[PDB]
Amino acid sequence: KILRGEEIAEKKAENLHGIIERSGLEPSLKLIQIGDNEAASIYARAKIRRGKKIGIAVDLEKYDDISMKDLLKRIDDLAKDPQINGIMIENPLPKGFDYYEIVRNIPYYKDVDALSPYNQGLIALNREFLVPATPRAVIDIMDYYGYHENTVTIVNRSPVVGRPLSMMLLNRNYTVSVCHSKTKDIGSMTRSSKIVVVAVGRPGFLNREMVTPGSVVIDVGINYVNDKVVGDANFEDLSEYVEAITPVPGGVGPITATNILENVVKAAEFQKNNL
Amino acid sequence: KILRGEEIAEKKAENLHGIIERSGLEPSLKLIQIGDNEAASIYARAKIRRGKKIGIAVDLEKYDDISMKDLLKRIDDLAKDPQINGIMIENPLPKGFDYYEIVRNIPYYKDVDALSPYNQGLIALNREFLVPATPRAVIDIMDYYGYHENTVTIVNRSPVVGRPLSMMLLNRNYTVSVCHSKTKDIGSMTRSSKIVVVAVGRPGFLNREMVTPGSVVIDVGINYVNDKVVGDANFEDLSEYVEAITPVPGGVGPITATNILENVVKAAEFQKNNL
Repeated sequence: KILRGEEIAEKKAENLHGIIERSGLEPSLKLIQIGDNEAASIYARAKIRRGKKIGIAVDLEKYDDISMKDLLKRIDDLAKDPQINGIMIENPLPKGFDYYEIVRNIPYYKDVDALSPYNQGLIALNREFLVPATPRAVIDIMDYYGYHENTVTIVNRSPVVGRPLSMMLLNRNYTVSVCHSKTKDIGSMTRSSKIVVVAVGRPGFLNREMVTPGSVVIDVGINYVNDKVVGDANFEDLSEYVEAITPVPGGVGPITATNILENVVKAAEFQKNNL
Repeated sequence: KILRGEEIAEKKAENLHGIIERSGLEPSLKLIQIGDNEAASIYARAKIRRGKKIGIAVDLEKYDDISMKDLLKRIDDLAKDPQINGIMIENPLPKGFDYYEIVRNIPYYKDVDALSPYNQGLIALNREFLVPATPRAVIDIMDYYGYHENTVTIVNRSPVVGRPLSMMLLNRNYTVSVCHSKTKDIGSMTRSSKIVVVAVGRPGFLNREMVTPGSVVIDVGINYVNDKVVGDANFEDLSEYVEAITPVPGGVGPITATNILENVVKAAEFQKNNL
């Protein structure tokens, strides 16, 4: 009933270690950060920290200011270095820089954030290669707690969560509904699904009206309100009422960094097998 | 009441002509058929003919027998020729031949069928460039007959229909449910949406029990029964009940070949400017 993530991250990180030591890989991950955004920084350092434990060399390159032309050149150079298995740009970026523009210059087999068109399309086609970390984290919760072949309603249609997630849930036989700010009756869809995945960035959005007693809630929202991080679900309204709910922090959060590192291992292992 | 695609294809065909004149393109499409399949030849010849009417040069190459590794060569050969704007391989292929893996070797900006990873990924990212013909035809009829921003239930999860179509509908603000053979209660989902799209390839699948009077049925199924062709829906049974319904043949069918041609036009415009 409390869907925690850290124990799932620990298991994933153990077998990643195992997979590295086993097949001799020495995966390398480059992280590019522009600006000094504080969420990005914690996320970067978490990937360095778990990387150092798993056996993954993770390096951050911070730039106070960098031009498009320079940044594209840097990425192109990392792209060509066979010593670099994964490349990732941290978010958010400053205005004028389109993430999706930059990211398609990273070979799909190095694209560990897995948001480029090629990885997204491989998911659509049901031939997952690299898959993005939050959607992955959603399914990890479901795999590890025992939810299969259910109706799922996703509240979110962005390319980072909602869309790749619906394609990953279809690959695994779930029945899927996506709704969003243009759905006129969200409550109706969320109450009729076994699972609700919520990501609207809106504290208290998912309350008792939006779910039934059978429901399982996976809260992918991250809101910073009066000095604390909080999800999109009303945890205290819901915990006495739903079947299961991921807390925030402590739900899908702890898994994300490890899922990026999981893509780095897959990237490095495809490069070894295929060049 | 009755949602016909012929008028839509002619209006689209004229636009294609307008767009071809106004930029002096000579769009050029290659088609490849392996085998003697009846529906594939019908489809190929439709694109040739509608092509002529329109200003697009479409040329078909048949092969009684081709070696996988010469095919890859001729495809790479059509790729490097800047005089070919569009490449399409006709379905079905022989046993053992993987369509998706041949198609990866067409550059995405020539991939008029639009089922390769890169093009699927662009749909997901709401950056539509070339889109597959059937899902475009669905969105053509919805548009032409005035069904905008609705709830839609898709019964189908294949990369050729349900998957791109779910992403294209979400790009246009529809609320979207995808269900399939592992869904427990299909009718419960089909009844709760204003629009129902079916492509399960089972005659009389969709009947009164699975829709309501408010419903709009778009029938993408193509089945053979008594030699004739029939959809997935019970046309006789639904049309004094449902609000509007596509006939089969005559619904989405008539627009398909022209949607491939629209892709070739778009392919040519893109190439003109990018190279």
